[PDB]
Amino acid sequence: RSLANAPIMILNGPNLNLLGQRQPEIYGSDTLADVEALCVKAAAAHGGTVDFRQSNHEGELVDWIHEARLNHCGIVINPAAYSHTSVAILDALNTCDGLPVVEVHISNIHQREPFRHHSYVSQRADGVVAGCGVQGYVFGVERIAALAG
Amino acid sequence: RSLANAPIMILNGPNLNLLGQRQPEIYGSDTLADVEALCVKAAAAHGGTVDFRQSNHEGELVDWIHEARLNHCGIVINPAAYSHTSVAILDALNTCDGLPVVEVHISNIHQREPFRHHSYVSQRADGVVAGCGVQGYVFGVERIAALAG
Amino acid sequence: RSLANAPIMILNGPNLNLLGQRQPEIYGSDTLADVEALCVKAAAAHGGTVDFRQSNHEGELVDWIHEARLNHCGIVINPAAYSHTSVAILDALNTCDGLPVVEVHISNIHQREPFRHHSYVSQRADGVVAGCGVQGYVFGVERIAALAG
Amino acid sequence: RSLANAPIMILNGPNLNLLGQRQPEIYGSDTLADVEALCVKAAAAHGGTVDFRQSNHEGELVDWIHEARLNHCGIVINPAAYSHTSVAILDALNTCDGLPVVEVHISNIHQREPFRHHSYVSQRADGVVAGCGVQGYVFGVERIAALAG
Amino acid sequence: RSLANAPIMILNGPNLNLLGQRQPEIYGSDTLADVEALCVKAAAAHGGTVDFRQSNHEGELVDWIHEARLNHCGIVINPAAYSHTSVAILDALNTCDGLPVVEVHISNIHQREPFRHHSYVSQRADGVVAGCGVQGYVFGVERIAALAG
Amino acid sequence: RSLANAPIMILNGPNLNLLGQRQPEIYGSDTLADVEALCVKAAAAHGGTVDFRQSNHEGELVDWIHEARLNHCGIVINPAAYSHTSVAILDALNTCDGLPVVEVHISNIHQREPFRHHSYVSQRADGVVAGCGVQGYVFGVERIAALAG
Amino acid sequence: RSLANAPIMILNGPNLNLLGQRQPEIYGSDTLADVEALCVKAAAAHGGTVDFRQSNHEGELVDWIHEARLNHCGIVINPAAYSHTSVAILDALNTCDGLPVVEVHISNIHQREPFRHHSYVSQRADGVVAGCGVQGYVFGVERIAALAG
Amino acid sequence: RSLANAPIMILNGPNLNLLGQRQPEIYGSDTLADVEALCVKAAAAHGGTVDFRQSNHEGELVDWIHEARLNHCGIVINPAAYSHTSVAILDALNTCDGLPVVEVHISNIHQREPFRHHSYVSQRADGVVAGCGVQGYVFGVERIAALAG
Amino acid sequence: RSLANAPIMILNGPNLNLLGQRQPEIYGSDTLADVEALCVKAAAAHGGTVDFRQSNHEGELVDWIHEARLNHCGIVINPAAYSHTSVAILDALNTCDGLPVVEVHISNIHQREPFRHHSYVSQRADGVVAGCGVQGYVFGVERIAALAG
Amino acid sequence: RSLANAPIMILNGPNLNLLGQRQPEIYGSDTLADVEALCVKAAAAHGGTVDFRQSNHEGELVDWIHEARLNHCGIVINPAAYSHTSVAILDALNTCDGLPVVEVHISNIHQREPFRHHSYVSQRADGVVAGCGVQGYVFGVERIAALAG
Amino acid sequence: RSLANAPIMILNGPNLNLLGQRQPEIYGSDTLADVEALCVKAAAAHGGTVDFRQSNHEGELVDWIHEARLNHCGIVINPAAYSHTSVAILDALNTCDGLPVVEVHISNIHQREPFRHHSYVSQRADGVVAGCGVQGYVFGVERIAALAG
Amino acid sequence: RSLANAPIMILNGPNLNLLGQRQPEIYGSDTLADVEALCVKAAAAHGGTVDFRQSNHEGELVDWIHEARLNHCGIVINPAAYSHTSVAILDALNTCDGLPVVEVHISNIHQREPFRHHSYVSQRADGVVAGCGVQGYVFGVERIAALAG
Repeated sequence: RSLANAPIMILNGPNLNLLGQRQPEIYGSDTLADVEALCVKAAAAHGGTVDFRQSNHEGELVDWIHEARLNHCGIVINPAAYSHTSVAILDALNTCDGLPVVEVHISNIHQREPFRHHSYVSQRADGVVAGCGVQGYVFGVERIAALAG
Repeated sequence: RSLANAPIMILNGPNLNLLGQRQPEIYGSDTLADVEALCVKAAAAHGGTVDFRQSNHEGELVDWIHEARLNHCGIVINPAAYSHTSVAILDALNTCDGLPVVEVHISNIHQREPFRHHSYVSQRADGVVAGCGVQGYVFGVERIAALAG
Repeated sequence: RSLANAPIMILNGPNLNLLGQRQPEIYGSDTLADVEALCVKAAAAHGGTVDFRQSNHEGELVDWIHEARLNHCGIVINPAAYSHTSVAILDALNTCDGLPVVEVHISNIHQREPFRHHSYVSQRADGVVAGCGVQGYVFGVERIAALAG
Repeated sequence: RSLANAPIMILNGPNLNLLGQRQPEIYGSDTLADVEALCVKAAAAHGGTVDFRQSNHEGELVDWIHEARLNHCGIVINPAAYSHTSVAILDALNTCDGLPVVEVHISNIHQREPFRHHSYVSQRADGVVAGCGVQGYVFGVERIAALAG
Repeated sequence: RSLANAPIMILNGPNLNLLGQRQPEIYGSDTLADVEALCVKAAAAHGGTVDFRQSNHEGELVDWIHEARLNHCGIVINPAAYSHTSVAILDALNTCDGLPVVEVHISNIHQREPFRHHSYVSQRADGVVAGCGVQGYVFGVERIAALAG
Repeated sequence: RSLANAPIMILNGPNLNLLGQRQPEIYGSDTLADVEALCVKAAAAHGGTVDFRQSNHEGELVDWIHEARLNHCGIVINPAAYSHTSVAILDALNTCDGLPVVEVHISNIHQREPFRHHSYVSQRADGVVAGCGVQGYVFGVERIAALAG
Repeated sequence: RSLANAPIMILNGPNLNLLGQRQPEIYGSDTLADVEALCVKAAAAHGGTVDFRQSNHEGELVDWIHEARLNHCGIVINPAAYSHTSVAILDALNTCDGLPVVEVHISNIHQREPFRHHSYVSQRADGVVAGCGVQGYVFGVERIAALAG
Repeated sequence: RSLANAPIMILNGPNLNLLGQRQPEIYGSDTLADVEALCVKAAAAHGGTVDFRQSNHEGELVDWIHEARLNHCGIVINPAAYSHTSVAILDALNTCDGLPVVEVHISNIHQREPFRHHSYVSQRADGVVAGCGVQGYVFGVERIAALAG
Repeated sequence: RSLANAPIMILNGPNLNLLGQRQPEIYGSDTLADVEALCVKAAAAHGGTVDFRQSNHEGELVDWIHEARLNHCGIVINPAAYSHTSVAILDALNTCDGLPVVEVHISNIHQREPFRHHSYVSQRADGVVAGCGVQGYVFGVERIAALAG
Repeated sequence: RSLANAPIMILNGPNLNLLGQRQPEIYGSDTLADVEALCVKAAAAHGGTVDFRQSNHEGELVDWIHEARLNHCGIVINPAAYSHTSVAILDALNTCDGLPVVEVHISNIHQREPFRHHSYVSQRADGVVAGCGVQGYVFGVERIAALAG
Repeated sequence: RSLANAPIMILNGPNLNLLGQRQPEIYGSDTLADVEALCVKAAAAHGGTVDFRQSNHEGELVDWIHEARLNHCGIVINPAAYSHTSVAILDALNTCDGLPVVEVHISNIHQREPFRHHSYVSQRADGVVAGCGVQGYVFGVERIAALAG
Repeated sequence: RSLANAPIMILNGPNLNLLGQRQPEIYGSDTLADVEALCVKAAAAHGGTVDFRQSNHEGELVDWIHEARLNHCGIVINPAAYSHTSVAILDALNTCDGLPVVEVHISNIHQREPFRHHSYVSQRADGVVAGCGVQGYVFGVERIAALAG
């Protein structure tokens, strides 16, 4: 499946629904909607499309990964807190044999608490982008573009 | 948001629906309905109300936290098993800037298995009560009362 | 409750819906439906029945465990990835006093990554069967048969 | 020994003599004297009395626990630093067969340095209250009132 | 080699010679002889035979594994204590290229002491059966019968 | 201070002089020359220039870090093996107060050996990009442009 | 200093004054007064005397060690909880160059909680006796007699 | 079986056949024949006898424990190296229900390499004596005497 | 408080009263009195005085720390064994807001046993001087004079 | 003992009987017989002899080490699996005062499973050769020749 | 050999060249030139001289240590980052038999990140001075002066 | 490349320049010039040559490793302290596809401090020789001869 043939799946994990609605001062101002638009743009430039979703539920993300698996040209995923706990998410991505996956984190997890330093997703992800702000999602889109074609 | 303005959210994690229905001998005789009533009563003494919920799903508890964040004056939470596994509930509670939070554990988790000794929730909670029985929910209510007022 | 009174609950964790639809070469060719057929046949030989289910959601697995506790004669469970992460599913199983429970892994988890070597379910499970293929579910049913009678 | 029969021992560890005399801004303003009053008041509501003490010496706290054993209806203890270091006081409490014991920490030790995360006293404490401020000693007295009657 | 061509080697580690004879007198408990009789019948159901042995000596077990490598159709092994200490027994099993191996533990080693949670045999064994009682041996014979044919 | 004022330092650690001259089959085909060219172009798009350097010496990398501190508008660094051992390069970066740093790894270090899972530089870098191939350098550059402007 | 010259110092750490006054059923019936009398008799058999003491205070124990060092022919110590926490007692014992020291525990600490498995006193003690009951204190005396002569 | 009924088995582990034959200067001068004579003497005094044995084989020590289990009044054991590696001898000792057992080490193993600090035998042994020299075996005989009567 | 206003408190932990009285060969010849003289002279060179004390009691060292906090210009402390165990002395020193504190060890603790490598005092002390012999006390006083003025 | 006075003992641990008989492709083709011949030739060149043995039994290797201590000029040992498990072999080599000992491993243990990275034998062995194939035994004999000469 | 014969070598590891040029507010104002001046002064007072150097290169530091070994009377060293990572610098100091060495840290490393708590140099250094500011360099020169004379 | 075609590179890490110049009594008398001779000598017997180099600088060893990769027929390397610390020397060796590498340590590193137990270079080296003295470099030259031809 190519970029032209199918969309890029963009998945966002728990609490990301509240992006840019917390402390517009300490946290950014961009919202999940601003982020999605960043993706549409980025994908468009390469003649591609995206399919942008967010969920707080472990199992629902598993379901979307299976859908991606059969119907999408790659996955850009920010597992958010499930990055550090979900073997389930990791196993679902392991079934996507041959599919480009890029993992993205808005903040530099490596500067945070020690329990965030490890990500189950990072053993399957082809690339991992961390602490590049919302710009990481564009980087994620571009990397899929390159890999997918 | 005050105790008179809005209710206190009392969230209950997995398996607590079966409270008191196991071995009325080794475990208590009190039910989730008994706990709810202990909470309604303790809050009425301070002129407030509660909104009492239980779920076995992590993401649903996350959703309820986001709810509380905009609509309630505090959170009493017994995360049960998710206490030890849920970075997602911790992140959820972290979006509740300025909102009092008290963690309650019926049993004394420090006397149980080592995996029970750590809670992700305790690093955000203002207070943690453990091993005081269902009475610890009344404590949790009293504390929310003092912080909110 | 006997094998003649109530069915055996067989529960399957995340990702098992894709069983046998991956790399029919590296991975087997039996589907979840094949497995369910195998369990019905083994139960029938003992004059019993099975109730066969699968879910990607941790909370839904817990609910099904609560049900079994009141309506089934035993549990055969492949927690998949949740074996390694879910304290919740263990505490659910822990309410099943006196009920037989056998944990089954299709692959030998002890030959894979160190994080799969530990299962929370194995401390409640009466028996644990790993790396015996889909045949391990038949062994599960026979064990339940023997414990239930 | 009942609440109407004998006093509640309230024991306070090292450095607590300086409670509220440090930085009235970052630390509270309540003193060990204000806490005793809170304690006396809570216990009078249930028709009981308190015996309130404080010492910097491990051995002296061990001496006071042996006394409680013969003269008191229960123990509310804030071991302070000795929580993390004193097997001696754990062992002293262990000789108090069937005596209600509640452990209190004014601050939420779970948010402090890792060495403060474990307490030897918690494995004997019937309950543990941390992070509830000086109000925690109130909860302590209440819990003892419920256990002792 | 087929079951028709050669027996299944059933190896029993140290202390198993005392199976079922610990005091006082629990009626109807199985002895090592009982297990041998169960094994003979299980293999006969599939047209096969068994060569059932037991040893207290690490080195003899190794010798018997070398024997099986050339004369037997598969191995069922209850290494007992040696499961946790014998790299030598694993290294012997590793010389048995292609040969089927199933490790059997009568008790659920995962509910006992932490040192018994790891088995060296388990990294070679094709399948591991724990805490299915003496019935686990019959599961071990059935698995060999399926891998052999 | 800015992209138009001063160049971007791009620093390459040890063994990167051999980029693309190894097994043009298992490893890429692009050379450091190519990468440098990728960087020049990305920079030019934003009207900036790069100052691309490589070295096998820990101290030389420190020296170079101090130079960027006074004469460059940001740093992109791939410290290669020194990511996991070099506290001195971390401390050098730490002197570069307010200067944007981005760490690039060609390969996904989280999929490799455990000793490569930690990087000292990661606790100073604003962002970290791993496993996106040479393309990550370009990301590094694009991010420096954004932080710089 | 010989056995005929000076007494054997017998020292007893915290909580041991309560020996035999707990659960005459689960714990022994023997009191510290019974122990002292066994020590006197043993030491007499060898023409020696004893100086038997108990304290709940770390520092007083260090004081008596310093006394023994100059006035006694040996030390039998049961340090109780201080075995596991007291570097100070170990340092005190360290200044007693050439002096025979025997450590005694009534119960088999190796069968208890993991934190009682380690003893600071044991790297200095010539002999360690554990789980031999109060008779162990007689073993202690006899070893001193043999070491002093 | 009493002391007047049956002998005390005294088992000796590997390499002890060379006791006192090494560096009569840095190691003692007593031999295994001298230790045997001490034990016969100590036992006779209480009207008992001993069966004194040494082997370098793990398996033979397990055989002998099985023999003691039925024919002897208790076990004094110095497992030497096998103290630190043998689950099999621990498990043998575990079958000897109600049989008194004392562990003896000549040297104080707690002053040697960390790997000698843990003994598998210590979790079953009623008493452990260490670094009391050959006299420890006399201590062991005396402990059995008191335990058998 | 200035050096001209109040004395420097010089506190010495357990076993230091025996300084120089041990092996005048392996250990020095300087006594605690000699050390006190050295401290008077160092303070005097800066116009100041010292208040020199030693105790084998944890809780007394705390009392004296509380005393210094209100009556002295600084602390020089050789905690001895309590450096490795005393969270209480650490907490006492933490109440000394803005008071200069220096920690002194006569021997280089980093060359001794691993339990001696960590000091609780060092996380509060402004400086730590180790292995500089009794001269280290002089350095201590000189540092307090510099920080005090 | 020189090389002219006594043979060099070459000892081979468990499973080495099967040397060269497994997968002549993945494993070598050399057998234990080929190795002995390499060893006889190397010893002759230096005017000595060898005494070449192989056993699967820990305690026999122990017996043979005792023998060598009296009868041989040195020991060249390939402990195979017992390298990682036998404190008993180590204790045997330790009684061999003044005797040269070289440890040999055909494969480079440092590149296999982590439990293979440690050898109890390496802490007594004068030298350790690994990963140099059967040629490593030649080095072994050469090193003994240089030490015994 | 002596302070009069030869200079004191003073070495400074990486990034120390920037000393006092960072944030004159959070960090001191003294430069490496100011430190060299304090050292000269302090040595002159004892009729000695100093040879003050700084390097970012591990290997150059080793070369200077070799030099001092034959041409200097002692070493005062602030290894900076290399303290925590340089086995090579430790090994070079270890060649300097009988030569006095004092390690000095400007900040109290014990209060920073856990990877800074350990120094390879402290196992060789006779004394270690930390968190005494640039004054720690003066203490070092004094210690050297006392040790050299 | 062959032994006839190209030299064997023999690389020596830090501090080995002082080999035989320390304590001729505790350390050998052999110098790096003597080791070099033993290398030339061993290579000549097989018709080959050597290129013998020593450096204190990590990055210089890495440069030399690149050099060997294109011009030499193998590497024998004694990385000295960098064995334990240098991931960059490891990575250099990994670029040398198909080239025989042997690590040599003069001393038996397994008998010294724990930090010396692990070598990064051992995971790439074909063979590792330790504690065989300077003779080890001879074994290393021969192994290179055997693998190169």
